[PDB]
Amino acid sequence: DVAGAVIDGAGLGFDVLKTVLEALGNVKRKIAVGIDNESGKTWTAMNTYFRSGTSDIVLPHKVAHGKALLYNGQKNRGPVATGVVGVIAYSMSDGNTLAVLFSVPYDYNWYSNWWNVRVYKGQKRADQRMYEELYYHRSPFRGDNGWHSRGLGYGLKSRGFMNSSGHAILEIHVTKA
Ligand SMILES: CCCCCC(=O)OC[C@H](COP(=O)(O)OCC[N+](C)(C)C)OC(=O)CCCCC
Ligand SMILES: CCCCCC(=O)OC[C@H](COP(=O)(O)OCC[N+](C)(C)C)OC(=O)CCCCC
Repeated sequence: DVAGAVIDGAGLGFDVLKTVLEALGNVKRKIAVGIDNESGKTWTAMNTYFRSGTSDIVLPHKVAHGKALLYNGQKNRGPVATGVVGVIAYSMSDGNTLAVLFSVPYDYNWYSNWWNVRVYKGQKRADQRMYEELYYHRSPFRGDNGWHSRGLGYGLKSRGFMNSSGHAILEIHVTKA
């Protein structure tokens, strides 16, 4: 149950993500991400894009049906405080791309937590344009400490939860529609 590892899908839950958060230690903005693949298809790491912050974790290479991937990120430790904001892309065995947005901002006087999930037709790389589409134009969800469900097309749907604070968790279950 460390970031960069793949666990039994059933084992993913809040406490696992809070354990991931806690290992990043004391930093004002960080996120632990859990994505449970019950899509009925194998995913293969494509990449992560960071609009703000970083991760030192390498995306788990393969996430089979029934596995969850664990991942994390944190703000930089430089002088110009940013948050942790980005997009993870996995290719699915159907030839399409699973994309996940997270946004844990620094200055909560102006911004709040957001996340999103979407399947892109075909192979697509996580990048600035994908972040923009996902943050500004694809009805992202609030990190409002509630669950949000959404049909993805392609025979798939998602159910996910993000909390509202600067120490963030994001848990997403991708299942069959
Ligand atoms: C305090 C007003 C916020 C102005 C908007 C902005 O771009 O600042 C937030 C920015 C990015 O903040 P971040 O929390 O990482 O993300 C804002 C959320 N997004 C990127 C999703 C819009 O953080 C900085 O660039 C620090 C200010 C520059 C000092 C030289
Ligand atoms: C007393 C402050 C009033 C509160 C400001 C506010 O409601 O924030 C709106 C917006 C936050 O909007 P955003 O994260 O872009 O919109 C959330 C909705 N989505 C995710 C769909 C784009 O922030 C800004 O762009 C301020 C720019 C500061 C420049 C100094």
